[PDB]
Amino acid sequence: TTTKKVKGTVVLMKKNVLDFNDFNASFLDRLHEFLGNKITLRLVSSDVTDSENGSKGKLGKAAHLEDWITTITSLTAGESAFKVTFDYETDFGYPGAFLIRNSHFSEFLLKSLTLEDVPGHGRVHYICNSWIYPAKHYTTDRVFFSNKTYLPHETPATLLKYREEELVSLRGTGEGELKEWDRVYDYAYYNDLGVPPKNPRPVLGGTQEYPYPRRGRTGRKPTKEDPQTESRLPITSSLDIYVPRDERFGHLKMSDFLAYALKAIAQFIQPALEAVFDDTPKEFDSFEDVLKIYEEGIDLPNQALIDSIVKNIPLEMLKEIFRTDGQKFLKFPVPQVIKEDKTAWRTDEEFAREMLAGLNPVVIQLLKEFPPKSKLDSESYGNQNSTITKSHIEHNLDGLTVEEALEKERLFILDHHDTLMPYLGRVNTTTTKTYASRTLLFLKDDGTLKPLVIELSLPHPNGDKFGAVSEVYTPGEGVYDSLWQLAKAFVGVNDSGNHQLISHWMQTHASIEPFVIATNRQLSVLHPVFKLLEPHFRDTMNINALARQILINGGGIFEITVFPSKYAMEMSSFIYKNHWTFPDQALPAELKKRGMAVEDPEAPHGLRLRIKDYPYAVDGLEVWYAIESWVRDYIFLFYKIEEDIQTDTELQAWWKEVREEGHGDKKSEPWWPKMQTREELVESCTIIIWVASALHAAVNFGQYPVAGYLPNRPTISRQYMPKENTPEFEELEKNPDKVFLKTITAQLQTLLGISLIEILSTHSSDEVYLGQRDSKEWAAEKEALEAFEKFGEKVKEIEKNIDERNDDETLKNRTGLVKMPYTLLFPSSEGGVTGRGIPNSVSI
Repeated sequence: TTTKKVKGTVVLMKKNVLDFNDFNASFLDRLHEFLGNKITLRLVSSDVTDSENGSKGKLGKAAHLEDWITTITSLTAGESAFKVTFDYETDFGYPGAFLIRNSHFSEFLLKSLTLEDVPGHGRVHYICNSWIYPAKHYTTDRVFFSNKTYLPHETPATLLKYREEELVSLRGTGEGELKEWDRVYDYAYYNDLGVPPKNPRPVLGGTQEYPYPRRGRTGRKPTKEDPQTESRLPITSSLDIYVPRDERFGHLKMSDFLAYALKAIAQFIQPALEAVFDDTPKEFDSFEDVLKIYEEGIDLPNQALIDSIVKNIPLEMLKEIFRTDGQKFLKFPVPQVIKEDKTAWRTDEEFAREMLAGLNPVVIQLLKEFPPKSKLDSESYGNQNSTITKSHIEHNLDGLTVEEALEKERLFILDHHDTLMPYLGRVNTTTTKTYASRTLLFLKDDGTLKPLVIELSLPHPNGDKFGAVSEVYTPGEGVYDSLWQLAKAFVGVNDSGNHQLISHWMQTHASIEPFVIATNRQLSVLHPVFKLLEPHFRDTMNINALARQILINGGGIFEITVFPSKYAMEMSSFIYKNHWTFPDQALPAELKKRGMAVEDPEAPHGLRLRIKDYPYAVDGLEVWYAIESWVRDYIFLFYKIEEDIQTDTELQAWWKEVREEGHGDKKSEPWWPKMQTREELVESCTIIIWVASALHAAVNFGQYPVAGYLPNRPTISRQYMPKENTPEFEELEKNPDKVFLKTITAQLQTLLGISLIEILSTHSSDEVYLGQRDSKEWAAEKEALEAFEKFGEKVKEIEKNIDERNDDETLKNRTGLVKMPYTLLFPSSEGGVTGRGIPNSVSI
């Protein structure tokens, strides 16, 4: 065996680089430190076996990093590359894997390895994106595999054991408290949410009464009072809640710590706002007092208190939150809904449109009974069918009789009654006062909807058991017009509450997480199905741990700013239990579910829209089919016959734990796909990429554009509708615009909410969007890298059809009377709150 040398390249990001402090060229040096005996790497062999090691497969001799090399890249993103030379034998074979030991003081992030001129194989790339902690914190050396993509029965025999050990290692032991360096993926209920001494909450998951998807296990110690509940970190705690060390990264520039701006908001702005507005409340006497937050900001009673707030928050971030300029400390940008017409939102035309091209455009339904009936249990909830009468809308319909209209597929309903009512008696005791709403719309011949009637139901006053007492409002001349504007604000509260909790949180943030856990636990990094979904999981877990820490915990920011309050989280379980199923998250079936589309063969996809112009749908369906078309190309590169799926040890494992643990509170539902055949894999993977990419997008990055102006999309309502011959009714005639700002959200919670959905709408510099990947070599099968180039170019095409339909004045619903083109499904985007773009993942 004449040893022959092979030249290597290891890339790695130093820890300083990704820490909060701003990255400068300064951060590279002291590079020699990684150099020396300190960092060890050994190859492992696919072809030949080291008898001695195990039947694992042979280990080459150890290398070390020799000298650094500097690249145009080294400067940008601060990867620092090193040199390394491998004494490589001719009888070694392909180096499927490599082994690393870190003997340095601090952890570094190892992006990559490249071997050049390996004999007989040319170039081999290894993509590992792992924090490497000093060898002290591990019981055995980290191992990374080559980019080659393998099924469980095409994996080399000498790497099977390396493949199976990392898996066992990943799942962990299911016990103990997980640590900083622990890459352990596991399941736990949502019980870290509440503090029993102050603001306790029920556990979510494990019970028929509160089923809920699972979250990554932390294993913190249980409380002294309740052994159901985990102990929470203090708000005044610098450190943050566990996620696997490879689900958390830095960013180069502190601005891109959207994660910590929120920590900043909870920690610093909120306590201050509580102080300021505590000594003296103020109320928005009028709408231009509102428009004072986007013109001169709002003054704080003294610069002394902000010594604190500016002081603890990095400026670049502050700017992301707030505007420094002008004479006012609290200033925000002009939202898009309010950029070109300040008063186009009090119109029924925008109110109806937003249902289709809005922030929360997934709720509208097609109505097929009149007066509408409710699906609630007759015997426990009373008579809940609508109090609307044929008369109320009958005139409004352009001469059709209602039954003609229903027959004509032209009456549409936005139903918030059923979800809300059971909790309304409880919700209403809290700071909020509200109603459950049905809003009926009529589709005029030109493709727009007009609202007809709003019914506002309150639970029966003798208790839930006996019914609901409802009061219907409709468009009218005079003060009665003033009521109609309030009825539109109480549907806003119902809606934006359904948006945050169900649309954004339950559907995307909380329901995704069970998959990222199951994928890493049961699918090797080598797996083809792993490489397809792992871009759509990035950073999901890190930000969800945060929500638990500051957003959805008892006393959390969501509870403060959303109408359910204390009962807010608890409801999303009730909604999950009753209405969430996996196959319905598929865009076409969810459409067919609300009856917004049907199967028609001479239709572009076998799907026809009931409203031809529905932006969320017409852009989304292009996207949905684009992804399906790419999951399809890719699943049939590795699964050639259908029994390759039946016999994938891991896939079958991956899908069994998805159902009996991750969503195990719906474990016994019949609608779960079996996974025996390839199509079920093509159609279930495409669901997961859809929910993580465009579904989260179409509802996350519109928040500041449309709801950034509080009046357009109220969060909370403080009062019931004024009863007649009441002083307040007198007031409505005199200052109906105040009764608006009295009924809806108070200042304190508006400056929370704006600033909260501002950070949430921001796009990072970091962010990667749909059709892109972190590096262009993520697999060594070239037919997989053209299937994905063809996906990216079919995503560029969708970006052009979108931009031809906003310039197209034929479709009214798209621009609307605010002149705000529907860009919530424009794939590509650039940094900041840009009101467009589809990240790969649920990153915020």
